Amino acid sequence: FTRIIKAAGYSWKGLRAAWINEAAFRQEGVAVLLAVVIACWLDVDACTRVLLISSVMLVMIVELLNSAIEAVVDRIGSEYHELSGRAKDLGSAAVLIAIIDAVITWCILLWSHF
Amino acid sequence: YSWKGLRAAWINEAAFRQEGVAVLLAVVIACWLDVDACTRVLLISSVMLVMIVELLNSAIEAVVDRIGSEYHELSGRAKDLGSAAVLIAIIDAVITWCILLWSH
Amino acid sequence: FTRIIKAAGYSWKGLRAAWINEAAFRQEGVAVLLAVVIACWLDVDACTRVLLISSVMLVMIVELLNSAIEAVVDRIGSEYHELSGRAKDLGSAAVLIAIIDAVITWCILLWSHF
Ligand SMILES: Nc1ncnc2c1ncn2[C@@H]1O[C@H](COP(=O)(O)OP(=O)(O)CP(=O)(O)O)[C@@H](O)[C@H]1O
Ligand SMILES: CCCCCCCC/C=C\CCCCCCCC(=O)OC[C@H](O)CO
Ligand SMILES: CCCCCCCC/C=C\CCCCCCCC(=O)OC[C@H](O)CO
Ligand SMILES: [Zn+2]
Ligand SMILES: [Zn+2]
Repeated sequence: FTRIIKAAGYSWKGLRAAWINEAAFRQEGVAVLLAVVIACWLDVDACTRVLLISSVMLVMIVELLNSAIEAVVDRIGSEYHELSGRAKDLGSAAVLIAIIDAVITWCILLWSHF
Repeated sequence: YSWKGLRAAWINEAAFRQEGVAVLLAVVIACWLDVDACTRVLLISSVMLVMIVELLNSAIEAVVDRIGSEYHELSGRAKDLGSAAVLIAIIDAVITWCILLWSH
Repeated sequence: FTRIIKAAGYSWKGLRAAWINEAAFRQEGVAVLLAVVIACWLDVDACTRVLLISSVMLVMIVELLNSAIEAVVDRIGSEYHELSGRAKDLGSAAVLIAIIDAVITWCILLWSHF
């Protein structure tokens, strides 16, 4: 039961680390937090409201996992000299697909609002 | 691969079992409630997302442990970043269930 | 705007790599355009059309993050000469749950529409 408070602190510590270190996290988080607020104040149904929010929050989840992968690569880079960067490319690709998805979700749903 | 990973996640990780139960409860409750298709999908997939992220989080932790059990700044950062992603998935899941059930 | 062009180039470098390296991604890539076409060809509402696409997109995202983890393990595997499959299994386990989710989504939604 106390493992929750322990894991909560780690999560909060990871959020700060993401925010402090990753620049892509800060900019995306801004556009994400903006989108979340708008979705909370639109004239739409629950299914649409959720779809707008979740597609946007997915960008943050992927970006957080991308940063974790990059931190792993950096850990390797401190002990090893050659870095292909292939792992960071795949992580950057994953964030792109998540963003494109969020763009599509919003365009499609708002085209019903119109 | 796939099943070997699900078997290892269920046996060793405890939070994964609390999501596995939650997934079944999600599916059960989503089907027992008189809701539309999109709502039922949203209740299920939002919970399964938490599991998906949890699996990826555990995978990242495994790599870190393999690099070494040695305490480094980037080793703990990677684990905290992974742990943070699982949080957002849960937050997303909680928000999802709220909006859908509030409208009921 | 200079960072964006570089980040996108990384993402494209990551996608171009995933397409050539893994055949699983090629399959999922085909499925996406197929899902988009099927979602648009069918006369369905916006909420469902989004879920039909987002579910398949999620698989491609999880695959990319998995391939990123697989790449890190290989960089390590070359240095350590060890092959512990904890990471690779958990990564593929994640993709499995994603695919299962995509099937449930397509079932529940299309079962309702027809
Ligand atoms: N090698 C390391 N270097 C630095 N910090 C580390 C570390 N290993 C663990 N930590 C720190 O301790 C915390 C707990 O480690 P870890 O996140 O792997 O536990 P966990 O709660 O996920 C247990 P389980 O593997 O059963 O799920 C991490 O979030 C991190 O803050
Ligand atoms: C059809 C009209 C309405 C369209 C509605 C679309 C909504 C998209 C939702 C979320 C954005 C997710 C990605 C956020 C990316 C943030 C980073 C960014 O764009 O940064 C630019 C910056 O200038 C670089 O320095
Ligand atoms: C209506 C509500 C609007 C709310 C505000 C929304 C603003 C942002 C929207 C679209 C820009 C999308 C730009 C996408 C650029 C992707 C670049 C890329 O590849 O990024 C990889 C990433 O940096 C690896 O970490
Ligand atoms: Zn763990
Ligand atoms: Zn952890």
